[PDB]
Amino acid sequence: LGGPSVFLFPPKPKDTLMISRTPEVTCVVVDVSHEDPEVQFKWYVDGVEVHNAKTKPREEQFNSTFRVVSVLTVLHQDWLNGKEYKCKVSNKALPAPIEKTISKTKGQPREPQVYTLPPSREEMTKNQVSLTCLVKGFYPSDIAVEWESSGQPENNYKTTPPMLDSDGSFFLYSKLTVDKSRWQQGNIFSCSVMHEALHNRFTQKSLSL
Amino acid sequence: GPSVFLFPPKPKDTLMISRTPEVTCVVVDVSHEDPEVQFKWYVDGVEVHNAKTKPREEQFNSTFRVVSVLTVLHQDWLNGKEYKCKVSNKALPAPIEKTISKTKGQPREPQVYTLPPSREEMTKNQVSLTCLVKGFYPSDIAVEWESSGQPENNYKTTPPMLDSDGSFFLYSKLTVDKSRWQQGNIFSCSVMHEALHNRFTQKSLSLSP
Ligand SMILES: *[C@@H]1O[C@H](CO)[C@@H](O[C@@H]2O[C@H](CO)[C@@H](O[C@@H]3O[C@H](CO)[C@@H](O)[C@H](O)[C@@H]3O)[C@H](O)[C@H]2NC(C)=O)[C@H](O)[C@H]1NC(C)=O
Ligand SMILES: *[C@@H]1O[C@H](CO)[C@@H](O[C@@H]2O[C@H](CO)[C@@H](O[C@@H]3O[C@H](CO)[C@@H](O)[C@H](O)[C@@H]3O)[C@H](O)[C@H]2NC(C)=O)[C@H](O)[C@H]1NC(C)=O
Repeated sequence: LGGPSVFLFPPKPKDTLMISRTPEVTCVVVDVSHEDPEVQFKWYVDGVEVHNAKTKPREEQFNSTFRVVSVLTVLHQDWLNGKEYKCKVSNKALPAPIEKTISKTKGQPREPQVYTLPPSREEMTKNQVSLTCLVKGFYPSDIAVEWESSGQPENNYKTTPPMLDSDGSFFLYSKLTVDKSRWQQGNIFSCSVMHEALHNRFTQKSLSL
Repeated sequence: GPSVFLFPPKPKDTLMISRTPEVTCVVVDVSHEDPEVQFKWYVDGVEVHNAKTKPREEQFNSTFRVVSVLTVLHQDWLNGKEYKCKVSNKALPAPIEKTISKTKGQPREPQVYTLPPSREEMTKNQVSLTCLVKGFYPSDIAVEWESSGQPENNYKTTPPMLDSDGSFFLYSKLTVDKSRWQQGNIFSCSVMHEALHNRFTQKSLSLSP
């Protein structure tokens, strides 16, 4: 019955911030038919057509439709400087082509402030205690947070999604749970944050009794 | 054709004596040709007849929204009774049925901890007071920061997040002028939840060497 639908995805945050990763924008076409699987993708960067996108392997979904996907590698600095990426999709089951445009969220970046907070004394009655990392004042909301100890990632932590604050920046908390004895024995735990507005896109704060 | 949504009561409505909780059966995209909607309601399988239909509302897109509300007893909802709405309309080939109840699972009492601002935050104009609320089930909860009985103007509370033990946690961040912390004013984090004694608890935070 219904024709295809198009969704355009930004790079993953870590891909935009890590030297070792390659960020890409992903143009996804769903509900493509078996009678007309062919999809034309045209790509534009700030309105200028580009030709280095690549089509991923066509994929039949469990519901017997085709998913057709084009990916365009982006330069780290291009994405972070706010370039606009446009995908134009044509298919014979569409009456007209579909255009979508994506870019990094607009707004002046702001550096996260990272504060480690020890467990409350009242939590010391429990088997495990909570080590809290408050990350606030950041913009845009794309960010990565990890808790580590002795250079290894901790097994049991959860990070809230960024939440808009009253000044137009974002904040989050990351809660690390550890056995009480590991806190009491004086081990050092570290909260690591990646964000475009940090120096070298990275900072780390440590916490210990 | 029309679509049917069934909403539970507001969390505060379920926990406050002074409030009346209700379940709301919402029918959208009702036509002008056949605005008539029949509602049947059932409580644990047993038809009831004390629901009320809200005033019909034409929406900005020129469709009708038709809503039936059924009042629920505080104890009935917390004891997990199940509420079914059956909807009939000429533009439906078959009636639509929807059931809703308190989320299944044994309740667990929130643990509430207040965490003072980091010393590293003391060069800022304003400091962050943190309320960690963890280990609670189900996720329905309300949180508020106060001082001298009056609610605070500038706090934000994260949505509940599922933790690794199947309970929820959240943080509530209160922002105050540094001078109000430095001068020893007392702030309080108040939490309402079904598994608290009297459905309420309060924890204070202040600078007090
Ligand atoms: C057949 O199966 C595929 C795979 O499950 C379905 O594809 C999915 O289609 C929905 C839209 O109908 C897409 O939802 C979109 O997701 C994005 C990302 O969260 C969101 O931004 C959009 O607002 C929207 O929710 C979903 O991405 C897509 N999943 C995949 C893997 O491509 C397809 O709809 C099914 N077709 C039929 C007729 O059932
Ligand atoms: C015409 O305007 C009305 C009112 O703006 C639109 O009603 C909305 O319809 C959508 C689904 O079509 C409803 O979304 C649902 O919301 C619930 C709770 O947020 C969610 O659980 C569901 O999965 C879904 O997202 C939405 O509740 C409803 N809004 C209101 C005020 O009733 C309607 O869609 C428009 N109809 C047409 C033909 O344009």
